[PDB]
Amino acid sequence: MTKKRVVVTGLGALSPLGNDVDTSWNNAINGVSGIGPITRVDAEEYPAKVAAELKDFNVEDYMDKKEARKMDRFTQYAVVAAKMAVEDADLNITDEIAPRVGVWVGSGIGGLETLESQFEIFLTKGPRRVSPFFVPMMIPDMATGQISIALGAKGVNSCTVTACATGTNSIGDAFKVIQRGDADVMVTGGTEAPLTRMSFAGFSANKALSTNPDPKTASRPFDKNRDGFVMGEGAGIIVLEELEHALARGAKIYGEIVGYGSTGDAYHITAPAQDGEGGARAMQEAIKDAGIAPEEIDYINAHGTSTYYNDKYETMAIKTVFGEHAHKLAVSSTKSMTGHLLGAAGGIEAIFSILAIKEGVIPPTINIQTPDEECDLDYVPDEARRQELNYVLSNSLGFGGHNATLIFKKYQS
Amino acid sequence: IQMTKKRVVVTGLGALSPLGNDVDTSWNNAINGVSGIGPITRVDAEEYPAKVAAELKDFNVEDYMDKKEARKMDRFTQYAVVAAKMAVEDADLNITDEIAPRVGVWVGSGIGGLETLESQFEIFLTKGPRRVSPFFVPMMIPDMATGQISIALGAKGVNSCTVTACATGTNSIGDAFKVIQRGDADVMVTGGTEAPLTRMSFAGFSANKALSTNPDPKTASRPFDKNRDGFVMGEGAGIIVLEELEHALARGAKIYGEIVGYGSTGDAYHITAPAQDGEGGARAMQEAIKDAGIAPEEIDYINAHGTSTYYNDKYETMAIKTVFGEHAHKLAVSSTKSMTGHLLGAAGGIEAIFSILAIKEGVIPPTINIQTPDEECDLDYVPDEARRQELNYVLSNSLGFGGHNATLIFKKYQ
Ligand SMILES: C/C=C/C/C=C/CCC(=O)[C@H]1O[C@H]1C(N)=O
Ligand SMILES: C/C=C/C/C=C/CCC(=O)[C@H]1O[C@H]1C(N)=O
Ligand SMILES: [K+]
Ligand SMILES: [K+]
Ligand SMILES: [K+]
Ligand SMILES: [K+]
Repeated sequence: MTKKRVVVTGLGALSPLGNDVDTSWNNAINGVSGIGPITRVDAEEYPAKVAAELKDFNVEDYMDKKEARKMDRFTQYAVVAAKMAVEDADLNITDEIAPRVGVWVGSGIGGLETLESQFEIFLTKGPRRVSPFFVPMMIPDMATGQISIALGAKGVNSCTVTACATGTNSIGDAFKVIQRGDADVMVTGGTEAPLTRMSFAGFSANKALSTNPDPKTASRPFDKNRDGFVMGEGAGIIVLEELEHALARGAKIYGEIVGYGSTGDAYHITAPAQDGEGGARAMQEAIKDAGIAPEEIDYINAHGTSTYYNDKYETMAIKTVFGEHAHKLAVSSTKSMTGHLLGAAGGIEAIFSILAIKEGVIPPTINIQTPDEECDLDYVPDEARRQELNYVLSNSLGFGGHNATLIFKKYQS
Repeated sequence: IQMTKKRVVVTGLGALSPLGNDVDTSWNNAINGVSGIGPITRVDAEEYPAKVAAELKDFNVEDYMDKKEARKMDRFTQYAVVAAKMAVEDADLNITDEIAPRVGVWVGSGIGGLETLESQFEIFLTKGPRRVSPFFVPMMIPDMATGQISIALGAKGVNSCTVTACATGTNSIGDAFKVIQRGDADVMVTGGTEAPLTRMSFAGFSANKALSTNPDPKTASRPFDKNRDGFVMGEGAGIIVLEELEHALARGAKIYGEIVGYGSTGDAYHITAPAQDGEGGARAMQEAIKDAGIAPEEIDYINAHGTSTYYNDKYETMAIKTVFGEHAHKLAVSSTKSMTGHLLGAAGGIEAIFSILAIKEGVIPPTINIQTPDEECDLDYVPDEARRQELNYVLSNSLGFGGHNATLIFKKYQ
């Protein structure tokens, strides 16, 4: 059998930059920051003072209150974003095509807020007052579960959990499902609602978070004075579709997914391998998968978390893979604006990568004020660039040494 | 534009289960109808309606690693690392700098480090966030089993963690199977791990009435029995080494069997309740049969999901009839959860191992504890006693919350 071509036919998102794709994207290409003071928890207890939160998100605008009450925020975001994506796709999921429409959405930690609140009930009211809905509300695969129920999607059904690589791995895995002919449509991406007491406690404890109290400068990928990531929340979901299936229904096509790379550092639980060698290998695997030369890559949407090690090592990995071309292509980290959505990062960044191609605009890295000699590539500082793009690469890396890369291409017949 | 299709064989097995702290012990107990269920000891069960569980017996992690290393791993990760090392040793696989990028790891867990989360959050509440460990986040996340296995083995290839509730172990193995099939790794260390015997897990599964409240360990787990009343929770890890065939042959590997089919569907029905008549499960079995390119009649033995809840065993029986027709009464079905309890995310891992060994050894493990026939569950559940038989194809089912259905098909290797 021949490999199927896989195109992107719908986009859905909730992010700190907007409660839909258009607003999120429009804010991104105008260098708008989604970072502000923490409100979701009490910032007094942590060295971190800022976060990238959804603004003005009222879940009841999208579903009944009683339905939302049986969903952790991570699931709420996923269901809202998935429905948005399917509506954008104008896909009618009938009984006839339901077994060929699947869902592959990941989350890095799933319903942590629900776990915390229920454990507190356990401690104060006793185990017999834990909710009958606790288990399904907490497990990370309930985003996929609830999405499939909301959509009537009966096909291949999964959830990848790979830390900060989650959103990228999930999309790549869905891509492979369609390539091998096991689904015609996959609703896929990542979702995360990690703004909780234990998440702030945990990422403070290992010094991962920026302790910069100024929301204007906290997230500054590649900057000499970067000091950690700024945590965000949301979901980025796309509809992937087999090409002939898309054409036959007159689907709109944003672009094509053509390459996916997955490697492991096998080095350390949290620290990236020296020189970003594992990330270099993942990019090389994605490039070989797409059947292109490295020079064909026009823009890299970096993982670019604003930690010391990540941005330095990702720069090294890019130089290793692209050689002289590393100084010719454009790189940017949109985490400068959205913050780090953890398991949802790969999802929103896939959306930005796809729209960069569709609209011919490279979103900038904001907040670079002090150049770092070790991070000397072209990070598209401050201002978006209008440019025709043919190929875009997006990286995600995670704890556990996960490296994941996707390559997107401008759709040509 | 060519779609690569490699053959994928099983070259190593490793396990910790309530039936033993290795594969040989677990397997020999299974074919002898031995129960791994007893009183709960891991937590104080006075405040839960459930009184029995399937725990590892005499598992001391310090027998496998230094205490200092164990203290940086949640039990779910301990089990995964120990089982994975056993699987790689069984495979006699030497991972070097040279083949490292072609060796990957795909181990799932349903919930990951829940005990760590409970203990660290109680510390947060009682002592404050400064007392939360720098190791809390990596210790808790489900993919740390894959991460720690990767680090221990030096495996640098395709790397992932599927989390699909009670389908987790089966999905993980199928996903690893597809990686090798499409040419993206030569070896995958894959399976499921779970350490769900915790205060919140017992509280949660009591609150939704999933657990059996039967206080008698002799009858608590009784899949397909008229008086079944919920599952008995267990723990452990089942890990296997999948390998591309020519690679396995080149290094002189021993081959237990071949993986040939994988089916994944969603009910799209309810967050916890299975779809009417197990229709989604039937579709997953049908997809796996199609993937394997065989007729339903070629299946000799089904290792059922068989959790001992009313609805699972009833609907799984219906699904089997739907898929196999008259052949449903000709093949053998059994649930080894009658002996192991329900290992949740690790269930598909240990059950994959039992399915593979059933083929290699030509022995079908029984369903124990069936005393009262249920008119609705009237298939051949291989009751009480193992059955010696030459098997060519075995199918293993898993189903989970979120409406996940996953099926694997294994084949005898020439
Ligand atoms: C509370 C956890 C939510 C999801 C967890 C993600 C793992 C942490 C990461 O991978 C982030 O450390 C950042 C990175 N390596 O990009
Ligand atoms: C609290 C621990 C969660 C880890 C595993 C969750 C799986 C939930 C399920 O799918 C189980 O209900 C059993 C089943 N459907 O077989
Ligand atoms: K920091
Ligand atoms: K990226
Ligand atoms: K029950
Ligand atoms: K099974």
